[PDB]
Amino acid sequence: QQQQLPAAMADTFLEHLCLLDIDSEPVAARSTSIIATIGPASRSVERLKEMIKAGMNIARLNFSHGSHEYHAESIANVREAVESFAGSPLSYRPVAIALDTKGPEIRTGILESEVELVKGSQVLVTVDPAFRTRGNANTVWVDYPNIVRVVPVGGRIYIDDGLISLVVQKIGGLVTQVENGGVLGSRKGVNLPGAQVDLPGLSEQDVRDLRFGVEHGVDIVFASFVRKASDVAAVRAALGPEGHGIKIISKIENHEGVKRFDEILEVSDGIMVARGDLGIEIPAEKVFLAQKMMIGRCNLAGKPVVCATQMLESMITKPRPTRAETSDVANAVLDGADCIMLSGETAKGNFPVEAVKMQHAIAREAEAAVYHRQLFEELRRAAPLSRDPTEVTAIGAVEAAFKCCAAAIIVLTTTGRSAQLLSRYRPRAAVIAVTRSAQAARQVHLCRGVFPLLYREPPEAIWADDVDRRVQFGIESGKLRGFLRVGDLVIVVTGWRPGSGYTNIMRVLSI
Amino acid sequence: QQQQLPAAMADTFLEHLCLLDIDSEPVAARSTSIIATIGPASRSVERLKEMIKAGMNIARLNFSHGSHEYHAESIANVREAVESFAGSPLSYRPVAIALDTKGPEIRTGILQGGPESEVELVKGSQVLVTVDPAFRTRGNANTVWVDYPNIVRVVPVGGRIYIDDGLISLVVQKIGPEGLVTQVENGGVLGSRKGVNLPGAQVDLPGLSEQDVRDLRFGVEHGVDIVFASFVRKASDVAAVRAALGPEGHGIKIISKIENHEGVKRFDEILEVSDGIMVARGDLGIEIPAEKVFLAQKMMIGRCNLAGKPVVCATQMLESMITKPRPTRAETSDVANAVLDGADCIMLSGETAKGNFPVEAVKMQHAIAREAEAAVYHRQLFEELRRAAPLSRDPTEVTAIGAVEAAFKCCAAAIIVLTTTGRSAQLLSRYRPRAAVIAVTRSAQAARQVHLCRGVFPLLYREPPEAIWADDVDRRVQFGIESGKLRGFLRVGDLVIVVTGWRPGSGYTNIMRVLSI
Amino acid sequence: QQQQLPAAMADTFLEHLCLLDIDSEPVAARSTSIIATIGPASRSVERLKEMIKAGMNIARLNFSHGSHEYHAESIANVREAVESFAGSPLSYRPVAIALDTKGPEIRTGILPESEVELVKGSQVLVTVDPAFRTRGNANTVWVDYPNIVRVVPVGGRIYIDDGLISLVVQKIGPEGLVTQVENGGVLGSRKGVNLPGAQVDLPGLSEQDVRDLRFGVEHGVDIVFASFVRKASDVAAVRAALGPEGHGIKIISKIENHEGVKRFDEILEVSDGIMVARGDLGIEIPAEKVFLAQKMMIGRCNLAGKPVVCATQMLESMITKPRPTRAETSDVANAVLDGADCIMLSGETAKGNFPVEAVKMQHAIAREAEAAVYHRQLFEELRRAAPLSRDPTEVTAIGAVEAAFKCCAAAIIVLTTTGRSAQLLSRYRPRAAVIAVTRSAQAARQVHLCRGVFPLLYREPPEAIWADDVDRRVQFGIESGKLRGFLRVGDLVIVVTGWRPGSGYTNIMRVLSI
Ligand SMILES: O=C(c1ccc(NS(=O)(=O)c2cccc3cccnc23)cc1)N1CCN(CC2CC2)CC1
Ligand SMILES: O=P(O)(O)OC[C@H]1O[C@](O)(COP(=O)(O)O)[C@@H](O)[C@@H]1O
Ligand SMILES: O=P(O)(O)OC[C@H]1O[C@](O)(COP(=O)(O)O)[C@@H](O)[C@@H]1O
Ligand SMILES: O=P(O)(O)OC[C@H]1O[C@](O)(COP(=O)(O)O)[C@@H](O)[C@@H]1O
Ligand SMILES: [Mg+2]
Ligand SMILES: [Mg+2]
Ligand SMILES: [Mg+2]
Repeated sequence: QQQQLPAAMADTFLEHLCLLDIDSEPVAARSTSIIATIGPASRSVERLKEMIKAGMNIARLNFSHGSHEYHAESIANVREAVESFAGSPLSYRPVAIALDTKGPEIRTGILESEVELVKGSQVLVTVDPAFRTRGNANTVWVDYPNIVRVVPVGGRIYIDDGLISLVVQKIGGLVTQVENGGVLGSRKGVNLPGAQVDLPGLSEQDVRDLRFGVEHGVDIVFASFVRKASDVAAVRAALGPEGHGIKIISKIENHEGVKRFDEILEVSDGIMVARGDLGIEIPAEKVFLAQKMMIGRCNLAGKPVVCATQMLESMITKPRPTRAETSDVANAVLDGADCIMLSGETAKGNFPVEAVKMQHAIAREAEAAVYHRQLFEELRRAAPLSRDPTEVTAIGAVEAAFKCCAAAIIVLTTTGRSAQLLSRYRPRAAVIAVTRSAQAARQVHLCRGVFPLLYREPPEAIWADDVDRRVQFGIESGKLRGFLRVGDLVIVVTGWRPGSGYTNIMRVLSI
Repeated sequence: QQQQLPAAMADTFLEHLCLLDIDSEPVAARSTSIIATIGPASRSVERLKEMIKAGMNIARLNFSHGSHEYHAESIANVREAVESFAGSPLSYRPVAIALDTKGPEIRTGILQGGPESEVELVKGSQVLVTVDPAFRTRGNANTVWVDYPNIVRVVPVGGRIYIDDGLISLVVQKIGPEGLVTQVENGGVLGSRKGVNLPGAQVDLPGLSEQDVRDLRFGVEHGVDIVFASFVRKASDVAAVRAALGPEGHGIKIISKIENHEGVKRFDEILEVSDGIMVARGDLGIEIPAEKVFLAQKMMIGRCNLAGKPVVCATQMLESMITKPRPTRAETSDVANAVLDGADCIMLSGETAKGNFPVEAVKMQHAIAREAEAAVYHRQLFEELRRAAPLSRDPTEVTAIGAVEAAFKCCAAAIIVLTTTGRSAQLLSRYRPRAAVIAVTRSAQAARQVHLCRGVFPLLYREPPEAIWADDVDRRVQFGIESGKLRGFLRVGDLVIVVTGWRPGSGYTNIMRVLSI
Repeated sequence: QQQQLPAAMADTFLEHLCLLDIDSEPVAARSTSIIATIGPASRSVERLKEMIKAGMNIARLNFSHGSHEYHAESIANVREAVESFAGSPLSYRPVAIALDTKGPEIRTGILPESEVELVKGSQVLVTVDPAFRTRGNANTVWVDYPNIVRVVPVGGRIYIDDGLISLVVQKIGPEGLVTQVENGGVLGSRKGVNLPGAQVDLPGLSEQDVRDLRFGVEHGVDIVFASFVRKASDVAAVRAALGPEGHGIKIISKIENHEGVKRFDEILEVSDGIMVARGDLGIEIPAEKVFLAQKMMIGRCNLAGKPVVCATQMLESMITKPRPTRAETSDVANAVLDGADCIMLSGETAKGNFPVEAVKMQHAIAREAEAAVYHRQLFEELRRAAPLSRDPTEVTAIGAVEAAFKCCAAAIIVLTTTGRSAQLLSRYRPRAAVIAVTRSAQAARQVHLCRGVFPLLYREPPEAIWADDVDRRVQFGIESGKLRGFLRVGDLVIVVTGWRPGSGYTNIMRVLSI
């Protein structure tokens, strides 16, 4: 038997693990979405076509660098590559565009010149506007005046990707001692571990970039350095009434964010575990604790969570990943991540397509290895009772799919919500979501197991005929894509009237 | 909060028990069907109307006694009482009729003194069990004749022989050509033609008696809904019952009564070929040690729960109420624990057939069952039935498990299902939803027969089909809604799950819908 | 094959039930203690010897009726029967004596054995006029509780004589409550009255109760079943009446009415244990609800690690018949499965025609039911519900129960002075018998309240070296278990002892082969 089915009906998690079989081949479609970061290695139209075919679902624009015109041509190239497949609607794969904000930052001043900060020496952190350019071996200027007031005596300041460490010995600027020394250049990043950083939820650059995103029709914003619900409120307000339909994924990057996670998740559409900056702000050996916690809570809430950063790092230069990297991707999927991410592996590396292919393969294997027995039971016990017919129908459809080992659940959705409520219970069966909304077809990639199909045909005269035509579009797209076959059982989820919010019908159909 | 919902949301079985509340009042309709035995105390049309109103769901005809004409008048009176309520279709309660077979028997002989004569079997004395036809009418204090010759090859030295409902006990001292020389372990007064039980013995009786063949044909001829097959030891016994019912009685449900050691040990084989099971604790407690009966009961109900087939707990549940208006604490406990064990139906025998408080007995079983149904620990029960039920490609069963899951998700007041044969309602009942399973059907026999499944409330729809089939489906769903509203089980604002099919005819159930009332 | 072990290794409760086997024979000794009510049918020394051999562990004296001299005679006869077996120390069975208090009551008036019939469907006047005190008849009942006329509305029910007679109030007036007989019957003089759903205010201890508790202390009873406990103050009154000399007496609070059920937690907190007194309870609350109350209280008692008693009408038909009904066997078995530490017989042993047979039947059923316990889920839930502890006795106890489960130990042998180490073992419900060796005669009797504790009274003076005396007591437990059939050569046993003499220092678990 395939799909790790021999291990699926185990009575314990230990027995489940013991029964996993490297000869049990994955048969279902890949459910964990792949976010690929755009850069020189992944900007050309032909390369992006290759990456779409490889399995890329979300194109990420890192607004930490690059002009507005650079990102506009990035969007143009991505959209050209995506729409080259629009001529075959039954095979067209929607691809989302995500804007990753530069975010609030603390930077040192200008001293290609560099100076050495020696361990055991005294170094003054100053915010005097006069020191913008006068950096020294014992003097560091920062563009964050209120730094003087948020890092106590005994507090630490991290400079240049955590390579340099300073400990405040005396306050009043902040007189520090070099704990970990090194060579410092100009305008390097500063992190304040354990501190309440008092920067606004959005920088001015962030405001301009978000207006750019709205004007260019991006689907998702990965909001950097989110520490509280008010940061998400600021992002949402800057997006304005024009960007209300855009999904906001809050990036948790520092201690405050992790500790205030509940209030952040409550006001966000989803979460990104930004392990890079997190491993600068908190001890590296603790990052996994953060990851599994956040993923766990996101799974409970039914909201997407993205595991990010250095998943396949070695593939920046070599054609095959390390054993730790394959393990990390598989374990992110097993933790419960809806999406996995590649950064330098696709933006600048020498094997972007190969890295996408690797994440696809690992994710498929790991999704097949999920212990649906206990996972479903715990999601059932923790999700609160609900009188909303969409959620009632969703849990009934997932239960039915598990009962008959359905090849898929085909759901009609306008906004994506019905597919997301199906996915929150983590069915083994693919959730094929037929929609006329192009933006929803792109945004549902954030939810594990949702396979978007964009319907283009004009509405039929009789709504019931239109519903059935969309259902058959789901069937024929699944058949052509090889995931659906004659004789299979499927679960079909629809609603009793037109418009979003009225899903209330579950059907069992044979092909 | 009501319906024992605080105990329903418990994380462990112990906490569930700790959270039960005598002030939490039950809200769902009573789901465990009540079988009442018809007799002198419960034969008049008016009495039967009272018993229907009190909650009787199945009228049981005990063919151990009574002529064909007696049982025909019993059937006519039950049907008159049932149909007196037909004038209000939204409140009409179907009532099933079950034929309980006499079954194969072993009987003693007629005593020498004559029909109205008695002889004393003295504890500690020698008694010859003989099958010589010359002693047929030669019964005395030291010799008992039986109409079952092979007794001499099924009771070895050390075996027990029970006479008159277990009142007399014998242990075989030696075996020989004259018969079994035994000594009286339990003595007593013996009459003529008394019943014999052979505990632990492999009995060779046919599985269906000749009078049984005839009585089953009376059943088919009078349209009985269910047969309680007595003394089933074999798949072959129930197969013989099935053959005797013939092609004309193919729609009649066969409930096999397990009454001795063989049946309990052979249980799976009987269950495989039967529509359901009766735990016949009366004869069982003579055939096996009384202190073991509960084991058999919990085993059998369990397996029936596993198989999705009805199981009936039977006999002496409210025994003291044959003479008293209130039951003993053990009796109420027994009814409640029969519900908790997982029984679909409970039974009354002497309590309704001959007792002085038949209607009150029905009312007490109703009250207790309602409390106990509220006390079910649905979390673990549903999870275990899910884990034990095999995967299925039958759309009716897939729809059933999805509908029950949904009903649990929204605390649905009911699951409304359209069914022709009852099968869709039974597949819902097998997963034991807290929500009532309201089954709308045009089949009067199916409306009667679905009472065997816990939680199925049958409604007989009578209006001819609408011109458009979908309009007819919607009209039957609305009929279910209005019946539930009038009967107090549904109110405005409730959620219900609606289970339908994609085309007319039995076997095409595949649709579940979430609707607000 | 046996002790229902095939069902013991089940993965679900449903599968556990499916795996039960009537051919799987119980092998362990009977762990649920049996309380027998003493009466005319069970007062002679010879009869009591029969009942001890049948399995009686606790003798209950019902002080609702009978003089002090009568109960003294009961005590003397029970003790004579018990000590007649002391000549074989390896087989001697301790037996506890429990005093069941009369409790506060509401009673009808005096009509000696004159009787009147209250006919169903007739009119009956319930009066509290002191002029009608002695004028009871077929249409008039006087009651010694004046406020009855103010707490029973129209439609309210009044039960008379252990619930045998039922009246429903039709009209209320200055003369009293005009009622209709709902359930009729024969009424004697001064019969008990119950007011279901009424808020009745009665003293927590009567004067007769104080004297009866003094009698109990003076005669060395081990347990008091305190009747009609509704709040912690009632058990405090019982404890105070027992006085400084009766500090060692165990208080089992009888829950018999609505208030007791609602205030259960506070009562259990101050009590040694609980009796689900289903007789009065089933009159005080609706009959169809008693099982809820029962399963709740037993559950909480199991949660608390305190003994709980299931009582009344368990084998009622055996008052007149030599065999019980199927419901009665079911009731005993399900009381054991619910988690009761003790089961009880009342009229079945006090006045019925088959007292020894009732004891034997409860013994057989209890053995069968104990084998059918689903220890996997039961142990896991008790472990997760029991608090973490730094007390070495409780730590050792849970370790020893885990060990016994791991090797299917035939017994856990424990040395105990007060019974506490045995009780902490019992709280985790081992399949293995907890064999408790003690020098305390009173503790040997009292530990019968704890399921699975088999008390052995050690009589030999201490050995010179304390470790030798410990080893000798352990070997005494072993040899008693061998002679009584609970232990065989090749069995494994868990042995629980302490590092120094005196109660409270249990801290050692050892694995031994027989
Ligand atoms: O009180 C009960 C009891 C009995 C039946 C009952 N029924 S139930 O519907 O709630 C139910 C739930 C969980 C699994 C089940 C499996 C098959 C049937 N019914 C089940 C719920 C509770 N006990 C069962 C036997 N113990 C004994 C053993 C643990 C020590 C405890 C008592
Ligand atoms: O998941 P959403 O956004 O609530 O969309 C579900 C909706 O889709 C439908 O199935 C189809 O609606 P449309 O015809 O408007 O596309 C509705 O019946 C249902 O309410
Ligand atoms: O429970 P059963 O006997 O399979 O009946 C279920 C059937 O009832 C229906 O809902 C109604 O069918 P009818 O119109 O033929 O009565 C069918 O769609 C479905 O197949
Ligand atoms: O259960 P209890 O009352 O604490 O008794 C346990 C005690 O029994 C013993 O095993 C034996 O003590 P003694 O020698 O004083 O009887 C002690 O080591 C232990 O503290
Ligand atoms: Mg950052
Ligand atoms: Mg029979
Ligand atoms: Mg009492």
